[PDB]
Amino acid sequence: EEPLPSWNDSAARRAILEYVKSVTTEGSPRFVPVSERIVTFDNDGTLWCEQPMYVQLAFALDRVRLLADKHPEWRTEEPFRAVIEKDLPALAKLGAKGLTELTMATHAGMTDDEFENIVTEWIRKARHPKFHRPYTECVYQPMLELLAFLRQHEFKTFIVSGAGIEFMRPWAKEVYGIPPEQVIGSSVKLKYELRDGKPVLVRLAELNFIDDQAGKPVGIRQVIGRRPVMAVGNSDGDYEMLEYVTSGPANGLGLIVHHTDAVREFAYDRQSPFGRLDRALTDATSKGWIVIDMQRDWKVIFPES
Amino acid sequence: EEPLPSWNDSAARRAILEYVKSVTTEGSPRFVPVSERIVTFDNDGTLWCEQPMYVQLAFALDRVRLLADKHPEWRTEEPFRAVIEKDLPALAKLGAKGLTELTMATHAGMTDDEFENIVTEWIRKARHPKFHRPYTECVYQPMLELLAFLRQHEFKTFIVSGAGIEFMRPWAKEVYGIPPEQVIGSSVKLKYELRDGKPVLVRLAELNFIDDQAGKPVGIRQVIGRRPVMAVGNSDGDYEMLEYVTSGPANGLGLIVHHTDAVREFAYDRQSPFGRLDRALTDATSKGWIVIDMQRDWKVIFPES
Ligand SMILES: [Ca+2]
Ligand SMILES: [Ca+2]
Repeated sequence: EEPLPSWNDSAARRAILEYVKSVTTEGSPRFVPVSERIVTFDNDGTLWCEQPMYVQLAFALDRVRLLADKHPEWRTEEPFRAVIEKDLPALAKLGAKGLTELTMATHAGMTDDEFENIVTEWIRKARHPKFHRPYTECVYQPMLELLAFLRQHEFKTFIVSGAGIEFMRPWAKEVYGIPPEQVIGSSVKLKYELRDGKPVLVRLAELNFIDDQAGKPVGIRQVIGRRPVMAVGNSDGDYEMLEYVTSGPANGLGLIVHHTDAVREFAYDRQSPFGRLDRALTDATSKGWIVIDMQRDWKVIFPES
Repeated sequence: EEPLPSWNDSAARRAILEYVKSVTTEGSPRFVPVSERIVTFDNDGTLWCEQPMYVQLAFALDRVRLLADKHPEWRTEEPFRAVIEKDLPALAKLGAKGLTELTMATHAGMTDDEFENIVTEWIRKARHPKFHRPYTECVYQPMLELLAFLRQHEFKTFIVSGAGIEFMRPWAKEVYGIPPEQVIGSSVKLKYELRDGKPVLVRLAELNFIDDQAGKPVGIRQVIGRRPVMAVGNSDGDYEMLEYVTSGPANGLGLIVHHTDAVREFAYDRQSPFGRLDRALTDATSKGWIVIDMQRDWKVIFPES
């Protein structure tokens, strides 16, 4: 049909269409005013691919390798040692905090614009080792359809990710239709100064915020100032975001992207170092969280090139 | 004329109309794509009245008075002593940091929703000691017109204030047409938990962010992810915000609300404990900042009741 053409008939497609209709039709008992139609998405594993590692970790790896010729101490200092020796099991222990700390330690003292240029150049030159396309083409076509569908019904679509806010902001508008003011992520602190008479923001070697696990409802409440009426995630790091939206007196809709398709994408859940999905999957039924089976529910995974 | 009906012919009205036309007309050399049309306003002294004190300070005063029966130590502990003894000169030393610390110390341990209810009840019951109307009716009608005019031309209007984000969010949408996700302010840290099975955010006795002076470009860059193309302020605390927008290679528009009208509002600048305007006023000409003379440039100050 017209809406969600890459989605087969499934629990998830039925729930999405029913819910959006119910909250946007004047006179419906569940009608939500346009201004309150906030929906939050994780990025890694929800909107795009996160195997064999988080894309920002791939970026951090290349950056460390490029910088390593000035750092004899990195042959022994963690996590740089793991990065240099290509030790993927060690790197899986970083999490959101470790990933932003690694990025923080390697890009302090430069401006926001300098960092953006670095990210932009990397994300157009690097490619996925499996798909041999830019990482920004390893986005999920069915989720692009979902984003458009929601925006057509006057939802504001936000990203709420553990990844670095400034890693996603350079390309999220072009790729997802999501502007920088609707991207929430982990961050370092900034300092204002003038350089050559030019006002700039400079990155500090200090953490500002880690937007994962119980951090997600905090990031949402601080930045958006509203409880979202819908949320989509894929891992146990999304548990609190989904709960905040769906549980107690709130009656919002939560969905989980379940990676079940080893042929067209990757199959993983409870054992995965990246995007581990276990506790949230077990509790889905009791919470009313609707699970998207990628293998069965999506007609295509990625957009045509 | 149709646009800005409460604005007389003035440098400010000419600059606003010219600039908005220039950046929103297809084919103009200064055309700014719709997605980039970000404008930032201070609140206190820019959108509404801040004499005889910041409205949030009035709120904090009432809250301290209500709570004082449980705090024998407040007879000696500052700033509570000053609040109790009605010592306005001492209270003028607080600034944005002190104001948020005072609010932080008196509302820790309650939920975001509990705090919102407290603010909402106060702001509808309290009244300005001069105008004898709710503080939310002591907003500037010409600025309401400016906000509408900008939104009609597809600008996104943000507040960027030193005051508490959660003090403004309960009423800013109704009063200014600005939703919570477009309010930037000072804040305390939050913690996620469940209370009676209900997911909530709880206020901590810990500062998160102070959004004043050189903090304003930081708050803007972190939350919005964009340099605004226009900004309006009124005090020296807005200097960095205006500079960030107008100076160096950026060529945005900055305006300053100058309180020159003692008859219809308040007259103050260089000597005022609240909304002190001195360094920014002296530098306005050199920066290209356009000064709004309230006495001469505005046909009315407040909306009709
Ligand atoms: Ca994820
Ligand atoms: Ca001000």
